[PDB]
Amino acid sequence: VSPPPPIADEPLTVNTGIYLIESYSLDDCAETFKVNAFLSLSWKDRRLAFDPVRSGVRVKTYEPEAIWIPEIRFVNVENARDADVVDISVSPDGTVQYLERFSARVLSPLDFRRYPFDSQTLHIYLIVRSVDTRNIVLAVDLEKVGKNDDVFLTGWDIESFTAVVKPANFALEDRLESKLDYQLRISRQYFSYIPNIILPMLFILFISWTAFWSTSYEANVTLVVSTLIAHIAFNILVETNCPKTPYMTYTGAIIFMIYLFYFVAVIEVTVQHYLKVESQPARAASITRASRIAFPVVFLLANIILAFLFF
Amino acid sequence: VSPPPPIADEPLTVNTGIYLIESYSLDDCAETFKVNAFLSLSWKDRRLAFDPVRSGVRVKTYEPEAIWIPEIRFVNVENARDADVVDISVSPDGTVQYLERFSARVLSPLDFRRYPFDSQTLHIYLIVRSVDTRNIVLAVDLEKVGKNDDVFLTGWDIESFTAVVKPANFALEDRLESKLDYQLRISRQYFSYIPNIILPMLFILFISWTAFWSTSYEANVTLVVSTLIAHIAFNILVETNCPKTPYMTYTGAIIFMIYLFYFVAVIEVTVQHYLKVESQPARAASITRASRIAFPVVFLLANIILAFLFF
Amino acid sequence: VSPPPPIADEPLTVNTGIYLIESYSLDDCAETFKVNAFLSLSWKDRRLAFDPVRSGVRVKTYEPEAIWIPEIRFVNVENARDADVVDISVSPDGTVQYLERFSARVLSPLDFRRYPFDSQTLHIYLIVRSVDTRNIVLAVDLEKVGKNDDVFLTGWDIESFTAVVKPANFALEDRLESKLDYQLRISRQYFSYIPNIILPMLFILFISWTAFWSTSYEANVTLVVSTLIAHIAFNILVETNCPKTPYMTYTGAIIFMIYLFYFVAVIEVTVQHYLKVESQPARAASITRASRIAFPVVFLLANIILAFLFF
Amino acid sequence: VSPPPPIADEPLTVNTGIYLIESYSLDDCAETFKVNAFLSLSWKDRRLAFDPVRSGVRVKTYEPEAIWIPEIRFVNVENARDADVVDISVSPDGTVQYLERFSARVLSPLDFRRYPFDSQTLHIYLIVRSVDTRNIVLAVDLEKVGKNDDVFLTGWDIESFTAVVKPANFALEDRLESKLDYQLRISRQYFSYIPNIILPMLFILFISWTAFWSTSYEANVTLVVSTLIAHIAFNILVETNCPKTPYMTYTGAIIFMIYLFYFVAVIEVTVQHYLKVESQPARAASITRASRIAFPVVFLLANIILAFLFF
Amino acid sequence: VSPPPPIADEPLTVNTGIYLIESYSLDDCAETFKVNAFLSLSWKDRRLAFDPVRSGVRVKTYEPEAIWIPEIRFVNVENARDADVVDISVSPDGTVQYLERFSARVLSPLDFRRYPFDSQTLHIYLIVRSVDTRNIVLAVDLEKVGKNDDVFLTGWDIESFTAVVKPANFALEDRLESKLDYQLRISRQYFSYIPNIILPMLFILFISWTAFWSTSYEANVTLVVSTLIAHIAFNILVETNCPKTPYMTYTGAIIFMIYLFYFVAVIEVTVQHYLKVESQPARAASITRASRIAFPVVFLLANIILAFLFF
Ligand SMILES: CCC[C@@H](C)C1(CC)C(=O)NC(=S)NC1=O
Ligand SMILES: CCCCCCCCCCCC
Ligand SMILES: [Cl-]
Ligand SMILES: [Cl-]
Ligand SMILES: [Cl-]
Ligand SMILES: [Cl-]
Ligand SMILES: [Cl-]
Repeated sequence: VSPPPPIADEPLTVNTGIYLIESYSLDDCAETFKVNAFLSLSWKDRRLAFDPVRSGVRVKTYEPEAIWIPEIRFVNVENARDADVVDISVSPDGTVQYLERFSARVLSPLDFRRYPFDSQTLHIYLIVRSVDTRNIVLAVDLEKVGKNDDVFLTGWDIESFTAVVKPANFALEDRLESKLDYQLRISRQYFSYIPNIILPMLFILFISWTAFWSTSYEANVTLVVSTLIAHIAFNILVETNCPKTPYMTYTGAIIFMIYLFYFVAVIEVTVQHYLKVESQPARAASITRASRIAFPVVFLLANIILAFLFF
Repeated sequence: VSPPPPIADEPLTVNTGIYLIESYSLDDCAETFKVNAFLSLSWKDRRLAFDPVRSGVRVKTYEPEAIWIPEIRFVNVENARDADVVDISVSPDGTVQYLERFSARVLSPLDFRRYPFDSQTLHIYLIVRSVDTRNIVLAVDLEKVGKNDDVFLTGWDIESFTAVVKPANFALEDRLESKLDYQLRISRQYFSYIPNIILPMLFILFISWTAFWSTSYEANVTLVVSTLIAHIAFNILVETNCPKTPYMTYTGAIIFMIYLFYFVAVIEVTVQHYLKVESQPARAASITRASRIAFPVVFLLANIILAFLFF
Repeated sequence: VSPPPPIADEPLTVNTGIYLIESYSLDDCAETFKVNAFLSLSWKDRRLAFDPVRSGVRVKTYEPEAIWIPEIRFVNVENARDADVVDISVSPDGTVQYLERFSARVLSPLDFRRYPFDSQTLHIYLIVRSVDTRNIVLAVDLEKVGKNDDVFLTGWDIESFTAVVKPANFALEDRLESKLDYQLRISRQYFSYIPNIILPMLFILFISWTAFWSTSYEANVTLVVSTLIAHIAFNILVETNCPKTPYMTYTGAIIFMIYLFYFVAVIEVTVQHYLKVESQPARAASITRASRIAFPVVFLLANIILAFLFF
Repeated sequence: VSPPPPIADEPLTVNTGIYLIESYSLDDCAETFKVNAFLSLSWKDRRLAFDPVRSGVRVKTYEPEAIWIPEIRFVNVENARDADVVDISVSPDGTVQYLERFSARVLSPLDFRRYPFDSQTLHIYLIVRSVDTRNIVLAVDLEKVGKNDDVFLTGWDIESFTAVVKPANFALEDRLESKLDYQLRISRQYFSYIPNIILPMLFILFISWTAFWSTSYEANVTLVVSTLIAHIAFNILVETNCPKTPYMTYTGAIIFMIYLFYFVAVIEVTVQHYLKVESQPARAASITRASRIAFPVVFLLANIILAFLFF
Repeated sequence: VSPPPPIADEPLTVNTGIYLIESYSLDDCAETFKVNAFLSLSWKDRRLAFDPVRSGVRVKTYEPEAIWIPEIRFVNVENARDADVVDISVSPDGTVQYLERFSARVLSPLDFRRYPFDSQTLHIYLIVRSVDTRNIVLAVDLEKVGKNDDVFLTGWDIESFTAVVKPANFALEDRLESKLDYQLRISRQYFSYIPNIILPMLFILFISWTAFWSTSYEANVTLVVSTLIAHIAFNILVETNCPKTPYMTYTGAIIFMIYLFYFVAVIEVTVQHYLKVESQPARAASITRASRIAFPVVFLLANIILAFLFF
């Protein structure tokens, strides 16, 4: 139980691969996702080499304790992987074929700027710290990287499970460290978003705009203010349950603009009344009449500006 | 501790059986359910065979470490099953009778399209990866598949516990994998749904429709808008608190239609007043009178269309 | 480590016992209660017999690994018991005296039909699967059953901790299984219930009835509708946090009836106004005057009907 | 190994103590608190006694496996303590000095009757079950009982960590049990309660009382009812998140009283209008004028009665 | 497995270092943060020293069980560290180079007085208890104290990861303790705070101030009270979810002042009406006109006072 010696002065290349079995619990708030997968490792340890003629066997099976296995760890895991060795197979030349089944809650940041049209790239970082005896470098076996066809994330389109084939080798505390990036690309499945979140919220803003075809200040205060309460209550109903993102989101910008529209509508309603009370019903009625077109138009344009601005 | 050798080139047939002891924690949000059950495994290892005359014993009991046991794993489990071996029995011919008790949170998707009248089929996938020495294939022992009569899920009718007898054998990473599906069929209990969710939500809506027997715009704005707030508060009140399904549900469609009805009712109330203010009380009163029948009728039909459309 | 042999063809009687140390985490939603307790087990393994003269000890203490212990398991536990062996003592005859401190989240259904006046019987099921060598049957040593006086459940009166002395012996997967029932009887502590839940909700409904001493439709719409919003907001404030029980509860029936009363009150208010607007202030005022008595009376009787109906 | 033998017929006295290192996660709802602390155990085992002259060492260090250690357990812990042995030191006379570092979630009831001015006594119960060979009794070593100066609980003043020096020795299942009570006294930091909870809630109440300087029934219904909604919404905003305490709290009594005041205020507003409509504006105006003083006075007195009643 | 002996009467110096790999789950409510990092320990054990000539090896690798490793523990961790030894290397002189990978939820208080402009210093306390044989003192190896560049906390600026080089040596339960302070500095990066929390909350407040350009008491009651409900509902929407901080926060002071402004605005509205009803429309209109400037000015100044007062 010591690393295999180098033929020359070459480092030990370990052939990695992750095959996704199950993907679940994608926590948008915590920026985590639980994955249940296979981990395939391969390296050549000539100390384990055998003659298939003399041995009379094609490949020999070993116990993890019996042979030297590289210390492969994950970088962005919450709690260390629940490892279960499935099989260890040494071919006659000494090439070890290691396979384990694991499950891990992965920490991977998410960008909600383009939400709910957002797409995400989920990372799984593999790492190996080079020993005293020799240096270890990770490699990707593209045949052993993939995902089950049943692999799902509710509300997401699982685009691809790939791996940046070139490791990021670097020095950490006077030792070499070889890091591999495994990427899971997903795009949001948002059709229910329009009837469930946008349209209802829109009718609410629209009900406020009916105050442009009314002269009763009592009815108009009730119109714009009550729809504001209705809007806040509606947003309480839908609400994401995630702490505010430090950055400004697309949906967040629209919501901000909606609060601004309720404020401006109150200004109009207030002005309309003050002009009417200050015996200027020419200006009072003209503003109201303008707003009837101004509010829907400006809203429509301001959303076009934002949509363009974010996408 | 190596697989039993084949008589000829035949694969190892492992006879399974899952007997449900307890079923609990069905998370509609997470699409999981925890299950407490028995796992019965059986295979013939002639290396372990004996003469009952010479041995003087009926059946010999072994420790898991002592004999070769196939690596049976579950496909759709969150964290690897809490396994406890109950008994291992080897009959004189070498037939191993393995039984373990386990508990695992099983990831199984749910279809809420027909909610709350929905029925679900819960999957438990058994799998075995074929070794170098020989190929392993799973089989179902229908005598050892069942469930306790005490097995319950609050709010569900546990219909059946059945098993797809024919395994799905396939190749994965150059090795054969035999997969079995165990189905748990459940149907929802929607007794309380009508008085707890549907009826109060309908009363709130009907309160809005009373604005068709009134000419006071102040009282009418108050009627349709306040019921809208009441409706949103009532929906906050029900609190399913499951993130919106990406897809459109039956209940979700009705709710959408309800938001639309509140909007249209505001249009009517607004129009009624504008016609009355624009000295056309013939059209004003006629629309209000029409709506008195139009709103209940269109609602009734639109729900019939949906009910039919979803069921 | 094999069962003790029978003198004649008698089964092994494992005398049991459960002594509650702590009881906590009663989750009404999950139908679970966490219990921290002692487990007392006794059987005769004559293979362990000794002469105290030759031994020099009147009783010998053993490690769990050293001797044969029955495989006792709990039926309705979420995750396998957190077992800690306190003591194993053998008397000269070979009578084993086992004691273990365990803690487990027990799954036991709850009947909320009579809530908040409901009483519950929480179950803890002990089981043992009979082996090939000999059959095992469980018994209750009534002296080693009981509960600490400090044992509490906030908001419940812990009535008793008793055992169904006669085990339920049955056949499961061709083997005998002996099951014991441990019952924990509890009754709820309502009383905060009247000032915290009923009266404030009851006041809100009476505030709606003040619309029977008013003729202003604007003030009456505001009265009955605003109290409806107040009622929903109040129920959001109290709310149980449990998903709807599939069955109709007593409290749930009252709440349903309250929603119905808000609807009927809106009908009255609407009718009163329509009669007054259709120049029939004789009928308008008579209905309002009737309601003044009708609403409180019908409510009082309808609650009496329900109280009687549920209890 | 086996307990030390008694010199005469005396029981083994175990001197126990621990200094709180960290205290965190005080869950008011669950009546639990996580504590991270030291556990110091001491007893004399003359079998381990040595001559410091012959040995040439002052104190010998042992491994837990090597010597006999008493089975000390905690009575009120959720899941069994996370024990880590720091040091075992045996003095020449045979006095063992055991010290472990542990962390455990402790179940200890809380009395919210005087909330938010409440003070609490948190219990940690130590226990030891006496063996067959000899009886074990617990003692407190006051030098080894303490709490870190850094030990904090957010929103609590950590007063004293003391221990009831005299154990509660009792018989349980025919064996002696010695129990020590360690108490953690804390007082609540209620400063932010006045500006955050009591004053905004009261401003809301007073806004309702402005209806005593108004004659408009429409404006008065709006005043008292809308402030009621505002009050419920405000209470939803502040809300503790803890299930209802079965008993009546001080804050709970005030809140009850507030709901009663909103009801009575609606009675006044209703009466005032009915008298005014019944052409009796002498009585109408007199009641309103009375209330202007009656409501603030009765409130002030009723709170004095309660404050006195609870404290 | 006993501490190395001192050359003279010197204590054993253990050179420490913590390298942050991942930082996640910063719970503002619980005052915790999970950290995934490296722990580098170094000391000289001359009992392990060797001749590189005779041995033919530069550095020898040992198993944790084989050699003596100091009992290093963390002070402020929730649950015992998830330790995994990466490498143990002994140089010819006997200098041990220990490296492990750990993950732990660290309890570290937070000061929200200056929230959301607040900055925090996160502590990680290393400790070692001095043994009987010799005294142990901790040291910082500044070369082995860093953080990964990828290390992130969403909504925070990870400024630095430093260590107080001089340990805090003290006596605890008659033994010497050496404690090291590793402090992580983070400044809250909450850009989105103004458009997401402040701006909408202010629009809501200003809507109330429009009641200064109106004489309709019905419309004015509706203005100030409804905006107050809107404000509470808005605050329910943006709710932090953390229990009230015992102390007064900056944001909390502003919110308090906002509740006070809604109260004063109701006083004005009430007074304005009473003066108008008591035939004094000179004073009524003058106060309303004053308020138009008084309310915005006093608000602006009062916020300047607070901003200055807190920062
Ligand atoms: C004319 C008073 C209407 C009133 C009940 C009003 C709207 C101003 C409403 O409709 N809803 C709510 S939640 N608050 C209010 O004050
Ligand atoms: C008219 C004001 C409506 C108030 C709605 C409040 C909803 C709060 C829900 C909070 C759930 C925890
Ligand atoms: Cl890991
Ligand atoms: Cl599994
Ligand atoms: Cl169990
Ligand atoms: Cl314990
Ligand atoms: Cl630690």
